[PDB]
Amino acid sequence: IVGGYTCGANTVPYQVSLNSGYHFCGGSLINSQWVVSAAHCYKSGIQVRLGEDNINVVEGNEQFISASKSIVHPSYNSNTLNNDIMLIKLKSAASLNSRVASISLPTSCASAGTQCLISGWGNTKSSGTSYPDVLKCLKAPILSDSSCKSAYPGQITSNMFCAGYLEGGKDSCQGDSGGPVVCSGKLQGIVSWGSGCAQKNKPGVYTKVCNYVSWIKQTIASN
Ligand SMILES: [NH3+]Cc1ccc(F)cc1
Ligand SMILES: [Ca+2]
Repeated sequence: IVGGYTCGANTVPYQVSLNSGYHFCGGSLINSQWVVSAAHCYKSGIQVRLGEDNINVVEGNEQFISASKSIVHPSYNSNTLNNDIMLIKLKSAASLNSRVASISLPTSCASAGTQCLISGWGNTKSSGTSYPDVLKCLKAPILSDSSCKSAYPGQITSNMFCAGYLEGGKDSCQGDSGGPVVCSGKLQGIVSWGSGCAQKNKPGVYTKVCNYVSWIKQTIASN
C-alpha cells in the first residue's frame, strides 16, 4: 500500500496472508473454512495465515492453516485479468474470535463515490521498493466507470472497477494482490491490477465481487 497508514494489530480481522515460504498475496476470510483471493495469486502448496499483524514475528494471535483445495474462476483470463478471483478451502476450520473474523459478501454492488478500506502487506513506494512487516491500510473511493475506462482505454470489463485517486500518491501495490476492498462492512473488491502504483491517472483496478456471489455460494455449497 502506497500513501496509507498502519492499520493497527488485528483491526482488519478478515485479512489473510497467503504464504508459500514467504508472503506473496493477500486474501479475505469469508467463512471459517473459505478464503477468497485473486486468481493471478494461484500457486500450489499455499498455507493460509490468519490473525497476522507483523508477518515476520509470531505475536500470539496467528492461525496457520494449510489449503486443501483451490478453485480458480472457470473463466479467468490471465492475459486480460478478467474474472480474477479464486476460492481456497482450508484443511480445517478457522477458530473465529474478535481478531479472526469473516467478512460478509455483498447483496448489492457498490456505487462510485463509496468510500472503502483497502489493506495489505505490499510495497509502500511508487518508485523503488520497500515492504512493510505490519499491515497497512488505505481509505479510497470507488471511481465512476467512465473515469475508470478513460484511465484504461479498452481494458475495463464489467467485472472490474477502479478505486483510488486520479491525482495519484495513494494506491495498492505489488504484494497487496488478492487482498480486500471492504465498503460499508461488505467485501466489494479484490486487489487485482493497475499500471504501476500511485501514478497520476492510473488508479488501482479491482475485481467486482458482487458479480460473483452466486458462483461463490454454489461452489462452497458443493465442495
Ligand atoms: N496499483 C494497483 C496495483 C495493485 C496490485 C499490483 F500487483 C499492481 C498494481
Ligand atoms: Ca505474526
